[PDB]
Amino acid sequence: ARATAGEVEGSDALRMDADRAEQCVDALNADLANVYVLYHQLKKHHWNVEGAEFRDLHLFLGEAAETAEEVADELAERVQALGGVPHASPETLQAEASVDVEDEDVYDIRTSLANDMAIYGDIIEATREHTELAENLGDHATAHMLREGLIELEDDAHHIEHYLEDDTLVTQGAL
Amino acid sequence: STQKNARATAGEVEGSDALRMDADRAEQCVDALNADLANVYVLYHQLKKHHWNVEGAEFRDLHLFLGEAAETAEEVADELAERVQALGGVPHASPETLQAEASVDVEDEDVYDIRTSLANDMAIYGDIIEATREHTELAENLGDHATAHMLREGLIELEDDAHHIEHYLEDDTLVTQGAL
Amino acid sequence: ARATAGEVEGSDALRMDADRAEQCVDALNADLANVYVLYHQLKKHHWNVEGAEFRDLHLFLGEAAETAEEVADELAERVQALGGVPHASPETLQAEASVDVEDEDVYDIRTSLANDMAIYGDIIEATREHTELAENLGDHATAHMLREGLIELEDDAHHIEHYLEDDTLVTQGAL
Amino acid sequence: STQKNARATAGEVEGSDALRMDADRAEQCVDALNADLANVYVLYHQLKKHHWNVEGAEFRDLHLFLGEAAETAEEVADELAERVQALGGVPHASPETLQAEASVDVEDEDVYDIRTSLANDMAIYGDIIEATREHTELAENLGDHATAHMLREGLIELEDDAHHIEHYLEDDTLVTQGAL
Amino acid sequence: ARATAGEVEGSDALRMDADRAEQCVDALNADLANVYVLYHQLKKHHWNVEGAEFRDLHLFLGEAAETAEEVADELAERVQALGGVPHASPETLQAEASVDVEDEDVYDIRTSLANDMAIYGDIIEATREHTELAENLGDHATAHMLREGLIELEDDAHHIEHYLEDDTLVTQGAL
Amino acid sequence: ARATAGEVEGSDALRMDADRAEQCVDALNADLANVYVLYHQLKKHHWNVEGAEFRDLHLFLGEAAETAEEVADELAERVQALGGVPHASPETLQAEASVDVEDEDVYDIRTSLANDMAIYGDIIEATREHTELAENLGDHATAHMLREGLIELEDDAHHIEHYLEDDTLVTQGAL
Amino acid sequence: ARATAGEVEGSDALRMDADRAEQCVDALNADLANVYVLYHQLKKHHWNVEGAEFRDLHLFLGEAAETAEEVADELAERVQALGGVPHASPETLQAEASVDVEDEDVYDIRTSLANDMAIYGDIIEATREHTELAENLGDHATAHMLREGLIELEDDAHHIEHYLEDDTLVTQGAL
Amino acid sequence: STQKNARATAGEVEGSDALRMDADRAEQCVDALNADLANVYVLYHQLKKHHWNVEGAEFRDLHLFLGEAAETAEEVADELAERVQALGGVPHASPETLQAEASVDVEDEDVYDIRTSLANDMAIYGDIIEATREHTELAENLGDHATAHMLREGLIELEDDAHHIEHYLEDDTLVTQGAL
Amino acid sequence: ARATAGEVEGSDALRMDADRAEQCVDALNADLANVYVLYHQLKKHHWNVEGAEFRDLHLFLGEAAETAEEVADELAERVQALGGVPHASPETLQAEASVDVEDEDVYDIRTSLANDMAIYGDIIEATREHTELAENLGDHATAHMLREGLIELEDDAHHIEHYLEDDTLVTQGAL
Amino acid sequence: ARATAGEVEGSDALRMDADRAEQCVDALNADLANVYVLYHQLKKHHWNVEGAEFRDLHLFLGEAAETAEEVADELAERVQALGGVPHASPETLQAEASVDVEDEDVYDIRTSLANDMAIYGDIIEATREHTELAENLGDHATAHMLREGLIELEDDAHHIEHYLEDDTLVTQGAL
Amino acid sequence: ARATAGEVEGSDALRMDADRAEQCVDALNADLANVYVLYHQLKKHHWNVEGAEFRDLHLFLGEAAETAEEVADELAERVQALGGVPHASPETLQAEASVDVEDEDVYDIRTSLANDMAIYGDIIEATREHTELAENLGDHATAHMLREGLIELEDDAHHIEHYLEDDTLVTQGAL
Ligand SMILES: [Fe+3]
Ligand SMILES: [Fe+3]
Ligand SMILES: [Fe+3]
Ligand SMILES: [Fe+3]
Ligand SMILES: [Fe+3]
Ligand SMILES: [Fe+3]
Ligand SMILES: [Fe+3]
Ligand SMILES: [Fe+3]
Ligand SMILES: [Fe+3]
Ligand SMILES: [Fe+3]
Ligand SMILES: [Fe+3]
Ligand SMILES: [Fe+3]
Ligand SMILES: [Fe+3]
Ligand SMILES: [Fe+3]
Ligand SMILES: [Fe+3]
Ligand SMILES: [Fe+3]
Ligand SMILES: [Fe+3]
Ligand SMILES: [Fe+3]
Ligand SMILES: [Fe+3]
Ligand SMILES: [Fe+3]
Ligand SMILES: [Fe+3]
Ligand SMILES: [Fe+3]
Ligand SMILES: [Fe+3]
Ligand SMILES: [Fe+3]
Ligand SMILES: [Fe+3]
Ligand SMILES: [Fe+3]
Ligand SMILES: [Fe+3]
Ligand SMILES: [Fe+3]
Ligand SMILES: [Fe+3]
Ligand SMILES: [Fe+3]
Ligand SMILES: [Fe+3]
Ligand SMILES: [Fe+3]
Ligand SMILES: [Fe+3]
Ligand SMILES: [Fe+3]
Ligand SMILES: [Fe+3]
Ligand SMILES: [Fe+3]
Ligand SMILES: [Fe+3]
Ligand SMILES: [Fe+3]
Ligand SMILES: [Fe+3]
Ligand SMILES: [Fe+3]
Ligand SMILES: [Fe+3]
Ligand SMILES: [Fe+3]
Ligand SMILES: [Fe+3]
Ligand SMILES: [Fe+3]
Ligand SMILES: [Fe+3]
Ligand SMILES: [Fe+3]
Ligand SMILES: [Fe+3]
Ligand SMILES: [Fe+3]
Ligand SMILES: [Fe+3]
Ligand SMILES: [Fe+3]
Ligand SMILES: [Fe+3]
Ligand SMILES: [Fe+3]
Ligand SMILES: [Fe+3]
Ligand SMILES: [Fe+3]
Ligand SMILES: [Fe+3]
Ligand SMILES: [Fe+3]
Ligand SMILES: [Fe+3]
Ligand SMILES: [Fe+3]
Ligand SMILES: [Fe+3]
Ligand SMILES: [Fe+3]
Ligand SMILES: [Fe+3]
Ligand SMILES: [Fe+3]
Ligand SMILES: [Fe+3]
Ligand SMILES: [Fe+3]
Ligand SMILES: [Fe+3]
Ligand SMILES: [Fe+3]
Ligand SMILES: [Fe+3]
Ligand SMILES: [Fe+3]
Ligand SMILES: [Fe+3]
Ligand SMILES: [Fe+3]
Ligand SMILES: [Fe+3]
Ligand SMILES: [Fe+3]
Ligand SMILES: [Fe+3]
Ligand SMILES: [Fe+3]
Ligand SMILES: [Fe+3]
Ligand SMILES: [Fe+3]
Ligand SMILES: [Fe+3]
Ligand SMILES: [Fe+3]
Ligand SMILES: [Fe+3]
Ligand SMILES: [Fe+3]
Ligand SMILES: [Fe+3]
Ligand SMILES: [Fe+3]
Ligand SMILES: [Fe+3]
Ligand SMILES: [Fe+3]
Ligand code: NA
Ligand code: NA
Ligand code: NA
Ligand code: NA
Repeated sequence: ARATAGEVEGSDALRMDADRAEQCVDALNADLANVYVLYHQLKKHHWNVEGAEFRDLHLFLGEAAETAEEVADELAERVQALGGVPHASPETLQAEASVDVEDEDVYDIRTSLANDMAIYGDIIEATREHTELAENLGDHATAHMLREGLIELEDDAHHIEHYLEDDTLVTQGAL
Repeated sequence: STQKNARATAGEVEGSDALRMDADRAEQCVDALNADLANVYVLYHQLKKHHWNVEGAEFRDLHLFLGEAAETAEEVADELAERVQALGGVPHASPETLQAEASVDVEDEDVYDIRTSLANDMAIYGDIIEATREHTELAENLGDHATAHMLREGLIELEDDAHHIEHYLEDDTLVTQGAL
Repeated sequence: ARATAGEVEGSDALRMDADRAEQCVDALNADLANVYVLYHQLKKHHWNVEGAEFRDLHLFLGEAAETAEEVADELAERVQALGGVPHASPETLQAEASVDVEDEDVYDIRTSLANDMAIYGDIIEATREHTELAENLGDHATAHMLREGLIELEDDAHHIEHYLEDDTLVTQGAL
Repeated sequence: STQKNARATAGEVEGSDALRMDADRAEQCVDALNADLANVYVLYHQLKKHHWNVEGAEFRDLHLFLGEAAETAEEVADELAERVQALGGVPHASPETLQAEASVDVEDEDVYDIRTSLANDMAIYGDIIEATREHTELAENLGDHATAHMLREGLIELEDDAHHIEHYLEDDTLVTQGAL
Repeated sequence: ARATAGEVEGSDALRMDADRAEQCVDALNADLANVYVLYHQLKKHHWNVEGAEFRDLHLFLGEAAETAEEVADELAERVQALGGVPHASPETLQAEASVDVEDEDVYDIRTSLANDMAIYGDIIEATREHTELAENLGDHATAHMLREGLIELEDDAHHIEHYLEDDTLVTQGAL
Repeated sequence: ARATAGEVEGSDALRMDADRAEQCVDALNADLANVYVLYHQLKKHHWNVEGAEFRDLHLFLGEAAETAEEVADELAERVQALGGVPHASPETLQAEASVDVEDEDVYDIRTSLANDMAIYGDIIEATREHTELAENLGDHATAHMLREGLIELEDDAHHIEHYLEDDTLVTQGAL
Repeated sequence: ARATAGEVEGSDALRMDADRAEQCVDALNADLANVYVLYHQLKKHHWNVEGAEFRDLHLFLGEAAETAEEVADELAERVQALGGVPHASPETLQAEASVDVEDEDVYDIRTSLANDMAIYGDIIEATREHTELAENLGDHATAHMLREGLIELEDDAHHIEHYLEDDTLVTQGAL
Repeated sequence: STQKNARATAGEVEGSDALRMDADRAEQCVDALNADLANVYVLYHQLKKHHWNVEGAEFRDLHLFLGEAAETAEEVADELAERVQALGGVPHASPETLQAEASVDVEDEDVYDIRTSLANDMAIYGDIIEATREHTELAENLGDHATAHMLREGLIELEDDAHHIEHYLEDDTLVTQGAL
Repeated sequence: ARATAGEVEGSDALRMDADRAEQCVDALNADLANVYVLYHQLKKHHWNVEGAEFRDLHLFLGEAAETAEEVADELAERVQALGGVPHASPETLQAEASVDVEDEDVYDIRTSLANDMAIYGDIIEATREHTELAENLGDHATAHMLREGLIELEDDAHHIEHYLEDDTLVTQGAL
Repeated sequence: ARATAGEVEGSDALRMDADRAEQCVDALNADLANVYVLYHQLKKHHWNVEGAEFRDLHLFLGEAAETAEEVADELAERVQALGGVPHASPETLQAEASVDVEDEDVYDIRTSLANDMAIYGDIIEATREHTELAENLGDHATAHMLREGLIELEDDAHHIEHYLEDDTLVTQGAL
Repeated sequence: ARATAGEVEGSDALRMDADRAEQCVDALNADLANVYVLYHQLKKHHWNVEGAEFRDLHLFLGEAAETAEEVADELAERVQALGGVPHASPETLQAEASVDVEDEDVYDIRTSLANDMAIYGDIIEATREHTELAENLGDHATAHMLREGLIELEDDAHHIEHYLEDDTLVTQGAL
């Protein structure tokens, strides 16, 4: 094997010592797992959503899934850049993830959306801390990246929050 | 023969020498295809109708969806009509002929709520979907792989639009009695 | 001061005398103010809208706001072309506007939308008259412009009207 | 509470559970942001004004520049307004409220030469630029990195437009007394 | 010869009788000549302009020339559509043109621009009348076209007018 | 729970009875799992690949990963269309997958590529059978889809096979 | 030499044994030759066509030539993928081609077009059989490819057939 | 000199210091180029004429072709005019001057069949093509490689449009006495 | 037969007499054949290349093949323009070609590339002479074309030369 | 002389006093020089690289050079904005640069790449400090810019580091 | 070292002997240096230009700088192609450049522009000779390239010449 899961040789090219590096690699790899299960959950809801606002949510969730995948790729590559070994197998990703994943059953859209909002929140708070950890460790590049992705994650979470709000054009009459 | 006016007569299927397709095999497809052309074209006009009329809370979402569905139907219809003409046949053309030759249920000129309308279109899709599955077999069997391939390509599209209508009708929503 | 608010020197290049000009400039400047408050109101609703049809309306209202801004730019520039001085400050724009603007509180989406439909209607009727005024004054260019913008304004108003209609996919069951 | 009309009241800041931002921290930002939203929006209208009126030899060059500057201001304003609403606040909306709440100097409805106008805008930019530098610190300190990041992103744009106006006003030119 | 310059057979396809037609064809062909000399003059100034605002005017005049050519094409094709024979040779075009063309000498930019503004004005006034003539003759298509082109011509004329205005960033100091 | 993992209600819209449907849904869902672990493995190699042909493989593996994701989306959506419930969680996906996934260690590029070629092969053979199963069950749509995706999968597998072939421009001299 | 013309090692990556493979490789390589002479003939007619419908045919034949080249590339690469060795030299291509190629003289357009229609027909019939051969050998990828190209070839042949039909806008009068 | 109105006088060629081209060498090119500018510009107007008038069975095909040809001529003309002005000369400008200075045959304002017209344009192309071949030599010889290069670049385009007209006039067609 | 291979009627439209013409047509037609066999050889290597730098060369050779085809089209059309008859059949093209074409066997990439470099060289030298022949015959258009194509051919030959140079990132260590 | 190298008048428009300004301008101008020599070195390697991975590195180094140029432009313009005078002549740039530039000889790709990695490292560390210096001086704009560019520089350095790693697809066998 | 500054091994691929080659490589390398200092000077003026026509010149000079960089890249790569070693370090480039570079002080725009016009002129004359040298040495490719770049350089120089001309829209009145 060229590398062993868990090891963090740092990077000479990036002038990042394995000491500072390991701190980020541990933070980043934690997020990679959470974002990737988020990815798979958003896909799930993307595939299953039904109802009156089905097509609108179908496209929204699709985009959200895509954003998650891009964010995940950014993390995984930043880890590998810092000399680490990013989580890879689906099994490892879920194991390492600290958020709540739904059992293989299919729930109504409000429940599902509500569950995703929950995953977003955890990832959003974990990420805010990691950017500080990065700015403090002097790793401005990683900090910058995290913010760039954070901005996207927060917009998707806020959208889910608006979908769940208590308003509508539907009137008891039209029912 | 050497004294007629029309270049071709509705119903006739001369086959094609270029495509190495004899009028015998050809006529079988041309009859299948022309049957579909009529159904898809009335489907086209119905989807347009609903496209123009849809109102309500999910109006804009459906307006765009139905528009796309109408477009797909028109493209599928064009593919059929041109495959017929390629096989030496004469594709149905006038609006009158198209509806007459169509075996699906078209709505009277009145305007119904969106669930009814959508439900009616799902019905038309189903008939076209089943008719098409058979026609592709008929084509693969007649050795006409090109026509078979085309039908599948279009079938895949038709099925996705029907499945979408099915999801619009499902019993779920973000709307809560509270928000009402 | 190169020009004074209220003055209309007309235009030699456009072969438009200050006499005919002032009639249009007064019509146009009246609309500019109405459209610009319309712009800010649409923005407001754009920012605040929440609920089940939130994202759909968010995008719609955004576009509507954009259209209003473009129409406003067209008016302001036609005014300045005809030798006039287009209203500019936010204060002047609201003052000069004859439509009803909402107080700084946030209302449900049906109320808001209903208020905008009201603003559209006034602008739509005012504009129909102004195009006649323009065709009559022989100013075909201004007339043409107004129609071009009118067509857009009417489509956005009609959309709001469809959002408010009494129909929906939502069923008492799904509730 | 369970008997009001408005969904929200100007001035109130409920914070955000989704963004894990408590109304305590939030209100500090929402007050900073809303202050800027007003300044940027009057800046927007002033830049438009100059965009519409500018005349002269460098007219077309400035016409395009000011147009872009106006656009940037509008985008920055949208970012602020939406960040406020995200943090549970209520962004200023009416033209009347925006000017009232704005702390910068707006020109009376008369039209001045381009150097005066430009000079006035440079003044508005400066105030917004200094106010913004402080607000980003306020945000980084309050632990709200997202809002901080946004402010910097917009700050970078605002500073480039202000610096351009500064170069337009500099004392140089290709024009020579001869050519006059 | 398939057709003779001066003849106007009208159009059966467009349901336009040679009687009504000839009235438009005479109006249109008059403009075609004016716009085409305008085209060549704008080109001339495009090629020759020099100075401090040279590149800015170079691009502007180029665009103006292009617009004129497009407007000319529209006229010529509308004429041919109405059964007429559009002026073609450079010689015929200038002869038939009623505007003032500069002798082959090169003048300063203010003089040139001033001359073009003059040509625009004549074309602008001639066109305003022709659209009425067209709407009255019931030929809405031709009327519509003329307005569409008129709008463009007026914007280019107004630009020239702003270039000539008495303002600048240049200060006696900087001189 | 709107649906239960394992259940296949078929589809009235698609005129597909739960009897025929379940046969496909079981075939498709089996593939979905294999393709999704393939996706994660290709990503892994995408992130880790190093060496002389690193950038070339980095881009290739990235595209391969993307194709796998698209194929997976097609499967999952065809399943849901046929009334089934597509596998979703990373945990479920790996569990349900019948191919060999690498432990979290990082191996040289030849080993990794060799392992992926292995996964492709199994998916390629399983897919060939499933298309027959589909054509036989009269489900031409699903059959067609499978072929469309099969064509892509085979090209990516064949590319990996060419990377592993025994040829190169490198000469003992240049070493 | 790395490979010998005629040999077909099959493909481990594509899980295709040299036994099944050779059957396709022989079919495909036969077509590659026919399509490539078709390519060169279409080019020839592309370069030489003259007359009233010259430009229309010039563009059409150009496109047809391009399609043929793309189809040829697809075949050649599928052959090489299946472990075979695609025909390459112009000499080998014509030798191996079973269709009728024109001697280096230039004929009228109807004759030429008529000759190409002949080449298309042979390629069209040969291809219909090869797709069956492929579906039967279980090689769905190759089958799919052939159909995709077949669809294009048939459209170009049908176009040539329409060019040769007995109709026209030309009237004895206009002559 | 220090009391004239025109910035330049038609006929004068001050050369160019920036381009290191003396009025002596320059005038030779400017005379060659300006001669072509006139021919190409009448060619432009003739191609437009035929573009507007062409009718018949191959009407749309020729309509587009002639339009493109007209466009190419205009671009070539612009290149010449600007190369002249670059070399210190004064390019012909008025429609009157352009035709006067042109040495090719322009049609009277009557409309002829397409074969005649096309035949006339082929004639204009030929003269411009031969004149241009010489001018490129004149330019390479005068050491003005830039002008030479330009002329070739344009020559290549002009020759392709002339050759197309030649193919339209060739004696072949798909039309058969039968179909007549 | 509208024309006979070998005949060169020149061109009245291009004011090129059959005397001068035949000299170019003989030069050009000689090149057309060489470039077209070059085209087929580059394709061959394009299809077969394998190894570590396989994908990089696959794309490079593909582009090279495309350039050759474009150059060939330019020649063939210039010949036909000058009243000649361009070589067309694959058989004729190879026969008329004076360069060395590989037998249908497949060689390692260094050998193949080395062979193409050889073909480029001959075409490059032949072309340099033909441009002089053209400038001398007063045919500047043909000369210009040849240079334009020559520039492209030389860049592709120089690229092959760099691929063969004795350098690499590969180290005995990494082996 | 409008300004003198070394002088820093600050900026009234940016509300930046010459006191604070000079601190940044000295930091930025130091970097501008380093990045610009980096630019020229990357170009050099871009032009000279040869070997098996030549084209891959040719494109990579080209992009890297481009990024460096953009970063340099950002610095130079930020300096000029802050009232300073950015280094300009090639002579001044190298003189003012604190990194190691290669003598005009050409070295193997590993040596060259290794040298650039060295330059990146110094620029990366210098930049990390300058962003702090900027955030501290209250100049958030300059700080933000530096991070944005830093992120890019680090990715290019990390790429060079991966090219130098000890792995490859090449096998002693293939040699 | 793989190569030594000053050496010119020519090129076997391009069939260019080191004898002929060295003549071009010496001409080209001389230009590369002049164009690259031109690049840096245009950048300088790009960054510093202020005044009324500031933005217009800012964009113009930016484009000019870009053109210079592209021309420089073309030279450097042609040199390396011909077996030479292109100048690389900023220090070497200025040293080898024969044109006048401004000291690090900032001058008014007319002075600066005037200085650049001077650099253009020298490069323009040097280039005209080098193309002849190339056509004569039989190196048509290099000759062609030089002309292509020459055409661009001359247009940028001519633009600077128009900026400096004695004309303007500014009037003593407006002052
Ligand atoms: Fe994705
Ligand atoms: Fe994706
Ligand atoms: Fe990636
Ligand atoms: Fe990235
Ligand atoms: Fe690494
Ligand atoms: Fe970003
Ligand atoms: Fe509607
Ligand atoms: Fe359509
Ligand atoms: Fe369509
Ligand atoms: Fe069609
Ligand atoms: Fe079709
Ligand atoms: Fe037919
Ligand atoms: Fe398809
Ligand atoms: Fe919102
Ligand atoms: Fe907007
Ligand atoms: Fe505007
Ligand atoms: Fe406008
Ligand atoms: Fe004005
Ligand atoms: Fe419009
Ligand atoms: Fe304006
Ligand atoms: Fe906008
Ligand atoms: Fe906007
Ligand atoms: Fe917005
Ligand atoms: Fe936003
Ligand atoms: Fe909210
Ligand atoms: Fe950004
Ligand atoms: Fe000029
Ligand atoms: Fe034009
Ligand atoms: Fe036209
Ligand atoms: Fe038109
Ligand atoms: Fe007509
Ligand atoms: Fe229009
Ligand atoms: Fe249910
Ligand atoms: Fe990587
Ligand atoms: Fe993806
Ligand atoms: Fe999907
Ligand atoms: Fe899908
Ligand atoms: Fe679904
Ligand atoms: Fe989908
Ligand atoms: Fe479903
Ligand atoms: Fe497909
Ligand atoms: Fe397909
Ligand atoms: Fe092997
Ligand atoms: Fe091609
Ligand atoms: Fe091609
Ligand atoms: Fe290929
Ligand atoms: Fe392919
Ligand atoms: Fe192989
Ligand atoms: Fe396809
Ligand atoms: Fe016409
Ligand atoms: Fe044009
Ligand atoms: Fe043009
Ligand atoms: Fe021009
Ligand atoms: Fe030009
Ligand atoms: Fe001049
Ligand atoms: Fe060119
Ligand atoms: Fe003949
Ligand atoms: Fe291959
Ligand atoms: Fe090609
Ligand atoms: Fe061609
Ligand atoms: Fe060509
Ligand atoms: Fe030809
Ligand atoms: Fe061609
Ligand atoms: Fe010919
Ligand atoms: Fe070219
Ligand atoms: Fe060229
Ligand atoms: Fe060597
Ligand atoms: Fe000063
Ligand atoms: Fe190179
Ligand atoms: Fe660059
Ligand atoms: Fe810049
Ligand atoms: Fe910048
Ligand atoms: Fe600056
Ligand atoms: Fe810039
Ligand atoms: Fe400054
Ligand atoms: Fe950015
Ligand atoms: Fe950013
Ligand atoms: Fe290592
Ligand atoms: Fe650049
Ligand atoms: Fe660049
Ligand atoms: Fe390069
Ligand atoms: Fe190049
Ligand atoms: Fe080399
Ligand atoms: Fe070129
Ligand atoms: Na709803
Ligand atoms: Na390698
Ligand atoms: Na015809
Ligand atoms: Na000025």
